[PDB]
Amino acid sequence: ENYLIYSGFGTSLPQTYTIPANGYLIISITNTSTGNIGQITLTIGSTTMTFNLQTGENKIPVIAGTQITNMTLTSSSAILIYEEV
Repeated sequence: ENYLIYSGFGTSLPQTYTIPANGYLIISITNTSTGNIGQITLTIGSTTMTFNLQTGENKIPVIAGTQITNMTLTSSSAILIYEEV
C-alpha cells in the first residue's frame, strides 16, 4: 500500500511533511536528464539525516513520525513523495 505525501514541481518543498508509518519513503524525481539531482533532509526524534537524491526512485527506510524538513534540487523537476507501508 502506497500512501501519498506530496506531488509537485520545482526545486524545493512548500512545507514540511510527516511520514505516517513505518516503511519505505519513496522520492521519485523526474526531469529530462538523469543522475544526481539534489538533497533531502529528514528528522526523527533527536536525529537529523541528509541524503543524496538522484533522478528516478530514491528509497529510504523510515519510522513513523519522521519529518521531511527540506529538499533542494539543482534543476526543476517533477517531485513525487509517497511511502510504501
